[PDB]
Amino acid sequence: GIPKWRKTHLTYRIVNYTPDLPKDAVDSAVEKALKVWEEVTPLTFSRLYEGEADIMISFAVREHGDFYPFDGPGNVLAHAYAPGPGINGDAHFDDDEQWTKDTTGTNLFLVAAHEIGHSLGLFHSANTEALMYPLYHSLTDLTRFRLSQDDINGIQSLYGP
Ligand SMILES: O=C(CN(CCO)S(=O)(=O)c1ccc(-c2ccccc2)cc1)NO
Ligand SMILES: [Ca+2]
Ligand SMILES: [Ca+2]
Ligand SMILES: [Zn+2]
Ligand SMILES: [Zn+2]
Repeated sequence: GIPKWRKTHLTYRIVNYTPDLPKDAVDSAVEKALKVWEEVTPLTFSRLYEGEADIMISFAVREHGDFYPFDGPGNVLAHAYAPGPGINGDAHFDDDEQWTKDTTGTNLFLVAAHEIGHSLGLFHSANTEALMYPLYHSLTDLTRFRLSQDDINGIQSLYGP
């Protein structure tokens, strides 16, 4: 049990969207990803807009010159930060892509969950069922989507025993 600067309560801010799909896709994805950890660990969060909350989820169009420019439908889709004094819980989403909620392309729900897990203080895992797996698995089985012992231990080290 050792979370972000020992803080149990983290605030998140939505500063991203999707040009392809509706706003339910992006807003609910961030919250479902944010709360997917809430449904697994006793973490506390709040969604606001002030200026900059703990976790800041922003969009990144082709002018993405902070790490990698737009790649279109490439294998890369997002990047996030966690153990930092400033970049604490901050991520970016490739705007130039087909963000979808049904796995029809760039699953923004799975990606957000994976990005949120990163921002919370976790890196990559090894199990194929793990939400923190280094590969976006085209798993059409959204009825079997869940957290696994692999990523579970990762978030457990953060907010658990
Ligand atoms: O993981 C990433 C981005 N990627 C590079 C990792 O090598 S990726 O290839 O775009 C990517 C995207 C999504 C997922 C993913 C999403 C949901 C569940 C499991 C994996 C894994 C990698 N950033 O933290
Ligand atoms: Ca891409
Ligand atoms: Ca931050
Ligand atoms: Zn970026
Ligand atoms: Zn990752």
